[PDB]
Amino acid sequence: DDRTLAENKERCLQMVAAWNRWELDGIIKYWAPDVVHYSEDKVVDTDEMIRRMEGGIQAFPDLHLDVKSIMAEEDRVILRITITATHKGRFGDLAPTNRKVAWHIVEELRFVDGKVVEHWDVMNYLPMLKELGKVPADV
Amino acid sequence: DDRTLAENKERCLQMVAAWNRWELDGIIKYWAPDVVHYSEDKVVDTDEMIRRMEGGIQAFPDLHLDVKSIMAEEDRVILRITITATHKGRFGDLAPTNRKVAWHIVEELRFVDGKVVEHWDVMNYLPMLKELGKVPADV
Repeated sequence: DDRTLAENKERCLQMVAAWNRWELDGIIKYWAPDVVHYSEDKVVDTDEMIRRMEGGIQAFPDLHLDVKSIMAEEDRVILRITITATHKGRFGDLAPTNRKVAWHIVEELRFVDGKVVEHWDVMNYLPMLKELGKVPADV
Repeated sequence: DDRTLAENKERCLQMVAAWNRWELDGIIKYWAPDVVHYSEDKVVDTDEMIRRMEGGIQAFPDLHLDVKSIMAEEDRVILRITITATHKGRFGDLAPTNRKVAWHIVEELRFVDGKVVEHWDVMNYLPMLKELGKVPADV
């Protein structure tokens, strides 16, 4: 059990290191073939999920995951993460602004036999949308 | 230690039930007098944090906290929560639309001797802003 918590946490920290080296392979290798992704209490198709990830790296090619807290109980792990980056790539049809941006995410992962079978996210990207002029500054 | 995790979880579920009857006293009584609130990696003054909570209830007087997951390790607890409500009170720039809204929050709480000494939140209210048309539907 203590062993289980520690090894699941070490897997999440490999996945963070993979994001930080910008190689989605180091992330996706930990996913079960039938992994389920949830965002906003809806299923996200795995293909859609990988396109979101590739889209993010492209817009924010220097992105860095700062793990503020990590927690494990039973087969789940939870990370509270602050992301910092520069807007150096296209972000949808928005041409690079080279502005420094930061936003906040929580990822909940469920492991069976060291594979991610379920993944839930809560992403606050409002601070980044504001800095890029994609939303009004007062919302 | 297993007993601490179980008691800290129950305190958090009692706070969620106080939100759900809109009685902020049933939340605040679990806080240390010198509790520190963090939002987007910024310290929020405790009395400010309460005015923010009062503001939410006024804009959304039927708001309901649905706990999707709860986890505990050491002296901390994390809750992943879906909020639902009707827009019946004025909301910043906007007058009541009576539209049903949903958004998503993660709360992380640190307890010493059964009192909250530290509180971090990550709130995605982008879905609610879209529903009230305060931001483009596509953003």
